[PDB]
Amino acid sequence: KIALVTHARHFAGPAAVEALTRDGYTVVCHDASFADAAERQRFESENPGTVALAEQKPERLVDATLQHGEAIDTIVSNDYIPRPMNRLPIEGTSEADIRQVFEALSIFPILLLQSAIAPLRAAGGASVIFITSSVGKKPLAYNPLYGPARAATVALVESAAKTLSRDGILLYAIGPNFFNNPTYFPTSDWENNPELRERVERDVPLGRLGRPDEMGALITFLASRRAAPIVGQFFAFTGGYLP
Amino acid sequence: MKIALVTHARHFAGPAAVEALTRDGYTVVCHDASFADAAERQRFESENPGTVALAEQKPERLVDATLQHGEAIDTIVSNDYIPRPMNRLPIEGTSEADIRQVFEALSIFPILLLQSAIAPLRAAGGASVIFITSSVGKKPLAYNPLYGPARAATVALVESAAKTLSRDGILLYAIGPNFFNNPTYFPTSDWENNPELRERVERDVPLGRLGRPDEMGALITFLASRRAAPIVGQFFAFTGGYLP
Amino acid sequence: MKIALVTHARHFAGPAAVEALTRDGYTVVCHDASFADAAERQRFESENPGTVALAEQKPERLVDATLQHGEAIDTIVSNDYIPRPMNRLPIEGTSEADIRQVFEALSIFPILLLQSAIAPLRAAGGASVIFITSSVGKKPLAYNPLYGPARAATVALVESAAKTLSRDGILLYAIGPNFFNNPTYFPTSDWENNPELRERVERDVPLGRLGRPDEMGALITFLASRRAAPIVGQFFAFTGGYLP
Amino acid sequence: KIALVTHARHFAGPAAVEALTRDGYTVVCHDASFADAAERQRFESENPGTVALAEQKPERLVDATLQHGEAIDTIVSNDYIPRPMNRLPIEGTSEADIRQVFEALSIFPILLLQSAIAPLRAAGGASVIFITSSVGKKPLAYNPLYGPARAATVALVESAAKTLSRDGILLYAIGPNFFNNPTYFPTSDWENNPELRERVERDVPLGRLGRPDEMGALITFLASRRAAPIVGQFFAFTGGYLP
Ligand SMILES: [Cl-]
Ligand SMILES: [Cl-]
Ligand SMILES: [Cl-]
Ligand SMILES: [Cl-]
Repeated sequence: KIALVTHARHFAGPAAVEALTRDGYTVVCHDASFADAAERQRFESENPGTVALAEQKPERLVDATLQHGEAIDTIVSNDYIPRPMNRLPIEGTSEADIRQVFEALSIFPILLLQSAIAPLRAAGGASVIFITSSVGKKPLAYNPLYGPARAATVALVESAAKTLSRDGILLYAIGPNFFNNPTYFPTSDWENNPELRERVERDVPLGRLGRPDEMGALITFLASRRAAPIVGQFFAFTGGYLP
Repeated sequence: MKIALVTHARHFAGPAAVEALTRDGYTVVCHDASFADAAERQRFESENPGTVALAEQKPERLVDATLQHGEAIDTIVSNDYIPRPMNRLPIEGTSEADIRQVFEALSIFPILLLQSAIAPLRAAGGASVIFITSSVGKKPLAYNPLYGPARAATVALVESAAKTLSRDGILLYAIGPNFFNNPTYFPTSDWENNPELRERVERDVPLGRLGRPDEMGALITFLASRRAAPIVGQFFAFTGGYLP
Repeated sequence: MKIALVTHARHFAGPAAVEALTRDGYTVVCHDASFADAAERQRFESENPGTVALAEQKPERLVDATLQHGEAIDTIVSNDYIPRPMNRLPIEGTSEADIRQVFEALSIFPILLLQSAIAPLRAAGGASVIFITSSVGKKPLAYNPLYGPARAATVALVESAAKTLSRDGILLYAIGPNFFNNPTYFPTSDWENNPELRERVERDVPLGRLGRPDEMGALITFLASRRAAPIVGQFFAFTGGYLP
Repeated sequence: KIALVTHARHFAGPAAVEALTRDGYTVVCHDASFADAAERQRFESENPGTVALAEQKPERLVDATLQHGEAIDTIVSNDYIPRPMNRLPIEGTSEADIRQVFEALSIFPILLLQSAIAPLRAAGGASVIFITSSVGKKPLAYNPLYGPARAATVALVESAAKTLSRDGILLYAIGPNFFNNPTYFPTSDWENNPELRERVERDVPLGRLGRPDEMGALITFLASRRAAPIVGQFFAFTGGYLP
């Protein structure tokens, strides 16, 4: 029982790898740092039950993953852009940076998904879980480029599911905010930066950051297919900040 | 054992919830209109080992009646429904009494239930309150112009009340079913007997089939577990991809 | 004679509707609870040119009352409101009578009005029915957990009822205001007296200012013109960019 | 008053050009055919009052427009791709084609908007109206690439308006479907296709295509700024098919 998780060392990657492995999955992992063999060896040694791909092209991850087993049960498309690039404004941002936002958050997941459909269909189905953002559904003033690129991939889920669900290929979008994770809300920020707390207690009904095991629980629940009729929609993971 | 309260237990999502929570280790305390009769209460408790059939019919009294059977309520499934074909009542020609009954059953009844539940649920340190609504709580349909508004009010109640209740650990959710195999709207016999339903599902449901009772059950017990608490306060389509 | 019906004319979006509709050449027939007093009707009619102040108070009877003054209704502005601070009524501690009054004024009253209007508006070859709701009809607010649901029901009424009434030429719309300069929620007095309001608007309203009466009027008369019919059946935020 | 209308020969272009001209604007027009001088001359003589730009690059249209007047009052970002590219599926579609969908429908309007902010702000404000699609908000099975690109630009309007509205630069998105226009619903289609008239009868509450003058009325109403507080949102133009 196999899962592919992209950008494994960032965003929702750590929560997904830990939860899927604890659930009995062999978790095949992609990451930019894995072009270095030393990084692959360290990740695998330090993460029992994982395989660290060398492959870096989005349209080649799936075939690479199939080197390690006969079928993929779950793909976690864990796409991200580092801070502070997610807060790039419109004015003054370079064309290169505009393109890079869409490349990482919109084009990469599409090329991945495209490459997955035929093997996933042939194996009788699978789950594809796209990790997006709260701004995939609800805008924020300081994410005017990031937001559009995230909204594209949420729309991708909603449209693609209309055809892929009949093949047993079940697509979902998760939109986090105030989620304890190394990319946007690392534990070091929570404990050292008094500004984060104060706004969580004001803006987040739950009153705290979402925990890694709570993101893991959502991912393994979707991955179980036990509630497949919720296929094809966006889930806020924001502690009640959305809607 | 965890205590759950399920309203209208014989209808809509009731049977799926009562079965899933019972198999998940809960004592399921159940409300139903038919339980005004002591005999139906006995037969229900007989056919569903573990459950308790409440006599109380008023929404504001269900929580206290449930608390006669345990120390704290872990989960409330507010499984509101109105007898068919009232969900399809049009605007023209419908009596004032029917309009009011639509809002009474689908909007006022759950508000009075939730109102009565806040204080005891806060004192016990939280709970899950899951409202069974409808796909038309989020996306309108031509033939539900009164039922839709009433469902949308209760989805909005979830979205708004969760802004304050989540801090108490009282976690609210709405489920919006369609094409869900259930005794009210899509009984198994309709799937078995009517070729038009199969055709319509093939056309309109990406998943290609009705949602199963145990799939609704799995969503409800996943929510009741609180393991993914940060998804609190939103609406979940349960439609096989028909929504959005 | 080009006739508009505006409800609760003294409140909320009423004054803006009356003024812009009158400017645009409509005979504006107005309902308002104060008009049960004959002194108020005469006064309103002399402060407001060419307007007609209805004595009628029942929602189902406003259309027939209006059709005593002309042959057909071109536009209905269903300007439903409740007095502050009922919009901020919490769930806890609120009386059942108050809960019911919120739905009565904001959900039942527009339905009864709409139901009564379909047959005569259809006979006449169409019309516009514009519901003034609120931003919480689409986006929840922590302190509007009852007002919100009642408003969301009426937005859903527009969305669903439009699926059938649009073929009759009866075009339904919902406007959802916030930070709108009006005597009910954001009076020009409140702006000048509460620096915390001006600070909240600077922080949360992209426009940076309250919406003006003539801007609400411009939206109302544009919809009433039917010049852009294909936008029928949806919700329009009137919030200065606060929504979405 | 000066308006810029892009892709003026397609989609909502002819409706925009006619309505704004009739409302007293000099309408400066972009179009890919205007690289041909003979096409510019034909267009200008056939559309009195308009100016056909030779410029083709999205980030240069604003400066090209301001050679013809002191300030831009309205920009109509009339983005489109030739049909049936709107119906491209995920499987089989080339990477170049995936990229062109986003280029025309997402990147082009961003590069245009970016270039416009400073001159529009210096002139005291303006209106920027993005013509998107109904799939910018609600998914369709046959638009799994077009949908995401449209959804990005809808999200661009919603997010960028949070900051540009303060400058008096008012952004809107219009999302048409079943709109009588030369690209997706030409009148010849209505006459030729009984399936279309049947689908419109079943799915469109208005029971008819939206007229060009009705799109024009919406554009000129928005361009007037008379109802500025509705800034920053998506308007369905679908005869009630949405929501
Ligand atoms: Cl996050
Ligand atoms: Cl159902
Ligand atoms: Cl207001
Ligand atoms: Cl169109």
